[PDB]
Amino acid sequence: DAGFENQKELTKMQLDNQKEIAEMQNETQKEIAGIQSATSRQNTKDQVYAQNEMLAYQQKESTARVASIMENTNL
Amino acid sequence: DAGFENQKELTKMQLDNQKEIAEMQNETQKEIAGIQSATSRQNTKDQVYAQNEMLAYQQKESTARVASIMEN
Amino acid sequence: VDAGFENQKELTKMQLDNQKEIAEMQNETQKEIAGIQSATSRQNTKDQVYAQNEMLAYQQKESTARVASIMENTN
Amino acid sequence: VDAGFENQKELTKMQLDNQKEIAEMQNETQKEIAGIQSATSRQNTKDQVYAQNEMLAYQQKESTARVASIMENT
Amino acid sequence: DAGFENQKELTKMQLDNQKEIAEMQNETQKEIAGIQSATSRQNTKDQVYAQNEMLAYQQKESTARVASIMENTNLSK
Amino acid sequence: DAGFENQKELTKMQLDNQKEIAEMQNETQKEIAGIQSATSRQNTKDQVYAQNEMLAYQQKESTARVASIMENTNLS
Amino acid sequence: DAGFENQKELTKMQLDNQKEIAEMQNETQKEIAGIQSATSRQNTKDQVYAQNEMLAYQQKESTARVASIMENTNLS
Amino acid sequence: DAGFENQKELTKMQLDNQKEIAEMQNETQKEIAGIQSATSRQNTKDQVYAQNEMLAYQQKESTARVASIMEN
Amino acid sequence: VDAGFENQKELTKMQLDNQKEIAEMQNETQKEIAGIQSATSRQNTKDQVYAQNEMLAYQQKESTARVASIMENTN
Amino acid sequence: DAGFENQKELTKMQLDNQKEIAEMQNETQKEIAGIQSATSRQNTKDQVYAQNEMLAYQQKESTARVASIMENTN
Repeated sequence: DAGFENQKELTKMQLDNQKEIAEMQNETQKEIAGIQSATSRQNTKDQVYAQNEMLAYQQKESTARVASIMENTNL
Repeated sequence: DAGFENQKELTKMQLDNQKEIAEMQNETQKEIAGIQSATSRQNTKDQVYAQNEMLAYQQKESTARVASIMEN
Repeated sequence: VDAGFENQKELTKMQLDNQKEIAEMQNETQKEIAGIQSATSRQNTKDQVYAQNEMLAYQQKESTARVASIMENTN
Repeated sequence: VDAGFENQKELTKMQLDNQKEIAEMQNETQKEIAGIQSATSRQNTKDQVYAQNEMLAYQQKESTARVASIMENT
Repeated sequence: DAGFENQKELTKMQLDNQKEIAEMQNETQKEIAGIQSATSRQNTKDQVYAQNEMLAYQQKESTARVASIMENTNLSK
Repeated sequence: DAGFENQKELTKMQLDNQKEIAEMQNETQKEIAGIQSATSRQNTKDQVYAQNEMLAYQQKESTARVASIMENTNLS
Repeated sequence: DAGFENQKELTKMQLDNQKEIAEMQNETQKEIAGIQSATSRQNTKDQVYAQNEMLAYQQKESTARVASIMENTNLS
Repeated sequence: DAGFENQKELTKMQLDNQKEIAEMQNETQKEIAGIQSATSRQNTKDQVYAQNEMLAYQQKESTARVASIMEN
Repeated sequence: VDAGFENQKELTKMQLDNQKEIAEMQNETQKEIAGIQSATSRQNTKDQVYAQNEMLAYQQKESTARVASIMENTN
Repeated sequence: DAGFENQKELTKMQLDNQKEIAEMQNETQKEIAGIQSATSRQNTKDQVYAQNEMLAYQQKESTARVASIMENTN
């Protein structure tokens, strides 16, 4: 049955091709997920930058306000 | 039956290949969901950082205000 | 009693079982991913409402104080 | 005499049953996922409106006190 | 004839199966849409509850302020 | 052509089934879009209710504030 | 061949049916896009209604405020 | 083969039909994208209208505020 | 040779060429739609931040005046 | 077998075509992701421009107020 070994060769060609295509698709999808994640992270960092830089100033000012308030309250 | 054992072999080869492809695809989908979840969680933490850090200060200032209100 | 037919039936069952097994694995994967998405969304929500919820008792107290002063200054 | 036909019929039937069962399983899976999404969305919403709803009665009473003051001074 | 009646039965089996699968999918899609709609509606009700409940209070207060303002204004015109 | 008319019959059975399936799918999609639209419209109405109900009060109060402000500046 | 022209007829029936099904799907999707668009436009109008109705009042009140501020200054 | 010529003819009919159906679907998706774009642009204009109309007024009021501020 | 094969090869090439063309048409369509979505998103964003950006210079000027005033009213 | 080598040529033609199609799809999807990313990044930059530009001003003003306040509580 040369027919059988031949058929096995053709079948394997097809299966190997399908597996290669699937692998490239999976890799593509993971790369795209990478890009989406990187973009989302960088976006979030850019968005929170100002509130994070204002933080220490707002804490300092709040504390000064409390000191003032309590001073006035006592007298 | 040699011929039937042969057809059975080819069939099994195809079925194993299809199953392997499905498994790699499923694993890919789970890894992507993992990336999306980690990204979403970290974005959320980054976003709520400042309000969480202002918490204790806003509480102390509210308390001070209450003392002042009750005085007046 | 048809050997050829029993053979065809066996091969057919192999393919159909494989297709079913693949379907089951895909469905399980989809359900697990939905579980991940759910867990993440819930934890995100908890993280977001944390500050809100923590300020609640203080805001109620301060509102009560404002009312105390308002009513005292009325009549 | 129609044995070949009854055989082809049996095979076709096996395939069709299998397809219908797979569709049924996919459909049930989608329904279950929708239930999960709905439950999560409902609970998220409850968690979000909690603070609002707890402040409500205070905001109403403070408004009423303000009104009493305004009307005295009017 | 015989082969044809046979063939027509096989064909009909496939067509009926495909139609049933399509109907099951349509019903499933509609059920899911019903769940999403009910959920969205209930979420919206929960969200607008507080502002709706503040409405009458804000209206009464605004009216009070208007009365006070207009009085304070009219006393000098 | 007997066999050919039989062929046309089987073929048309297929074509009609496919057209019926497609028609029912299209109807389903339209119904779902109708539900989504109705839901979105009602959600929107519920959300803007308070806003809209406060409108006349806010306008009246604003006009009052303007009268007050202007009276005070044409005082001093 | 007569067998040919017959086969061509069957083929044509199939192709025409596939084209018709596709066309009805396209029309369905366009109708749904039309519903989504109309719903989104009306939602947006409902949402911005209060904003837009308050606009003139906020403008007049700002103008009054500015006149007040200018009056209360002592210079120029 | 005359049979081959006929076969090639049926094939071409099928391939052309598939290409036309694909073309019609693509045109449909693009028209829908056009509708979505036009809708989103108009929604955005409607939304920012009030903002943009308050601009000149807020700018004037800020300027007056500055004149008051530096006078004390 | 095998003329039947040459025929078969031609038919197969017609089909493959067709499939590839259809795939290219779809890829190009998806890219054009991405272009439309991006241009729309960019213009929407510009329209949205217009007011913000136009108030910037006034808010900066006013803040600067406030700083100077604070310095003058500080002992 | 010449017949086998022929079938092998047809098979390979089909498989190569399928691989080329998949590659073109993958490339297209990557390109679209790139457009979406560039767009989202530029949108974000446009959005945060104003608050970033106000930052230094708000910091200086905060410092001034704090100095004033602290001097006053003494």
